[PDB]
Formats: sequence, C-alpha cells, structure tokens
Amino acid sequence: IHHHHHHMKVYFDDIYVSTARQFELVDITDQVEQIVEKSGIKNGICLIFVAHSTAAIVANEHERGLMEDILTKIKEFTEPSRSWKHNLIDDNAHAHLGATFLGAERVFPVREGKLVRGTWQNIFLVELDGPRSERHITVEILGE
Amino acid sequence: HMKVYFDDIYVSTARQFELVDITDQVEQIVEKSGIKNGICLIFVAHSTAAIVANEHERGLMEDILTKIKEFTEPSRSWKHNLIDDNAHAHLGATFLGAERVFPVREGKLVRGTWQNIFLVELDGPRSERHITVEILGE
Amino acid sequence: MKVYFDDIYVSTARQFELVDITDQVEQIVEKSGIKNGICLIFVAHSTAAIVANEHERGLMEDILTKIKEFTEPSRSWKHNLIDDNAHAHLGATFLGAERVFPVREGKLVRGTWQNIFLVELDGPRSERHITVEILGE
Ligand SMILES: [Cl-]
Ligand SMILES: [K+]
Ligand SMILES: [K+]
Repeated sequence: IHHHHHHMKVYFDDIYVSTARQFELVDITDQVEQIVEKSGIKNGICLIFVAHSTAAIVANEHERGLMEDILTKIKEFTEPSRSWKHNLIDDNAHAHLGATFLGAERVFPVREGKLVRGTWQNIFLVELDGPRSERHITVEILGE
Repeated sequence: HMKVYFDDIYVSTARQFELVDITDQVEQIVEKSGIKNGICLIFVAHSTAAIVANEHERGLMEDILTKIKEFTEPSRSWKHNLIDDNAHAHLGATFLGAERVFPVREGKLVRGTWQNIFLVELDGPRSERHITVEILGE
Repeated sequence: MKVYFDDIYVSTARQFELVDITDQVEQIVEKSGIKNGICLIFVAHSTAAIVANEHERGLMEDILTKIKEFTEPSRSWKHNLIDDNAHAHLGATFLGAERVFPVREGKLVRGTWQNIFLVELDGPRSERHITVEILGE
C-alpha cells in the first residue's frame, strides 16, 4: 500500500535469554538497538517488555560492580529467605515482589532514527528466579 | 490515521491497603478498541494509588501489600503527615508508579500466564478510584 | 499520526533534589497540537529518574529521605570503587527513567495532586536532559 499521509507503523521483534543464575542482569542494549534500526521507524517509542512475573526490565550503567550492587539491593529488598505466604506454593515469592516493584517494561524515545538514551544507560533483563531456559523479551517500536 | 481508544474503569476500595484485579476489564477494552497492533496504557490519576502487574495468588497478594507497608511505613512520622496522614501511600505510589504499558499484538493484550493487572490502593477506603485505559495503535 | 519532541534542561543544585517540571511538560503537550495520544517524559541519565506525585514540600522531603534510606549513600557498594554514586544508580534503577501519561481531548491527563518531577540523586549537575515526546492524533 502506497500511503500518502503520515501513519502509525508498529514493528515487533523478540529477544530470548537463557539465564544461568538465580539472580542475574543480562545486557540487551545492542539487541534492542539493532531492532530499532531494523524497524525503519525514525520517530516514535520503543517498548521493551517481559511477559514474565519473576523477571523485570531496567535501565542503568553497565559496570560490573554496579550490576552486583543492583542485584544485592534487590535481594535484600525482596528477602529470598523469608516465609512469604506465596512460598507455601512456590519458592519464589521474592522474585515476584522484585518484579512487581521494578516493572515488566521500560519505554524509550526513538528519535531521528536512534534509541534515545544516555551514554551510561543500558537496558537489562533482570532475572530473579533463574536459571530459566527461555526468558522472552518483546521489543515493540511504534511511530513514523 | 492511527487509532487511539479510551475507556475508564472506576473502582471503589474497601480497605486501607488493597489489590484490585482489573485484568478482565483491561482485556475487554483492548477487545472493544478494535486495535490489532499497538500498546495498552493503564493509568491512575491518583497520587496514593498505583498500577502493578503480577500473579493473582492470594498469598502473593498479601505478600505484596505487606512488603509495601513495610517499605512505606504507615506508622512513621513522615513530614507530610503534619498535613495529612497518608505519607506512606504517596511514597508507595511514587515508587510503584501510576501506569503500566503492555503490548497489543495480533489483537491480544500481550501478557504472561501469571501476569495480572492490579490497582494498588494504599489509602483506602475510597469511593472512586479512576483508571484510564488507552489503546493506541493500528 | 503526529510525533512531537521537545527538551527540558535542568541544572540541579543539591546532591538529592526534586525539580517540578509539570508546567513545562504541559506547555509541550499544548504546543504539540496533539489531542489524543500519549506523553513520554524520559531522562537520558542513569543517576536521575522521573516520578509523579504531590507537590507538597513535606512530602518532597519524605520522598528523598526514603530514597536515601533505600539506596544507602554511605554504603561501600562495589561500584563506588569507580565513582561514589552507586546509591544514585540504585535509586534510578528502581524508580525508572520514564513516565507515560495519557493525553486526552487536548489535555495531559493527571490527578489534582499528580505533579511531574525530575529526581536528582547525584547532583549538582549542570545539565540534566529530559526528552518529552507526544505521540498521537
Ligand atoms: Cl498528513
Ligand atoms: K511463583
Ligand atoms: K496526602
């Protein structure tokens, strides 16, 4: 269809991650960026979303010490060793709590063809209940 | 052209701290929008409530509220409590956020099997919590 | 469809600070001409965040107090070997760099007591860059 008016483009792609540890941060920034480039959309938004209740999406600086701090703080906050009521059923209440607070998604601007983000703003999958063989991240670009 | 669709969910809350599952209502609105590919924004225009997503299991729901309470400290002499007694609710809402955004893909709200959508009430009872639901897409 | 961008630049004076940017965001929504859509407010920084809550000076103090307590500026975080701001990264990681508001019938949809703040956790900084994008019809 040869459009003649500005119109909404929506482009989807998917990133899969296998996680090795119970708590893990996995940098997905370059994969998200490649999908933004692949979309051909110049101006819009990029939604990065996990359909998982024991993982999350965050954005911060890729420095190995900090990554350890992030996971240490998440662990302290969620209390994996606590007798949460959900642990009667499962053993991952802490993971659900972390994900609930952190959120399943982050939204970035896409501008003049580029993901808008800081020099030290990388995108991470936050695993709180690994190892998992398949964490699925949806990447959606929406715009012109 | 593009499509933007709005609807509204109104919820009365009974307890000071409460989780209210609105998954079905959000799904209905996605369906009624007719939008096949886009996004679904679920947003509360309230500073003492929030929108979260996680598993509808009643133990976990208790856990979430317990954690929120412990984190926000309702009994603490926060400075806002000089004006009114709900500083904790503001803090929890600040941290949790007023909105969540979900993909809409091939006509369906994209969400996990154990990912339900909740209004988080931190200062109830309230007669009217207003959730805006917006679907934007093609 | 229409997509409109503008920028807010904020200089911050204190290590921890909330700066209300509500009016500026509103101005940008107005200027976009967009009637129905979304408003993204995004900070391209890892030691800052965007939140929304009530502009009451006591509560503002409480928010920052809670953030400081949660993030522990005095703790020997591993990142602090490199720069003394691990607490700021932690707060930003939890709070998030973006908020998304509806725009409806030409108005930013928000509550009476829902103001939009840049959260500075590693000030003073001469330039915090906020992108505001309005997308809609
Ligand atoms: Cl046109
Ligand atoms: K579980
Ligand atoms: K209040």
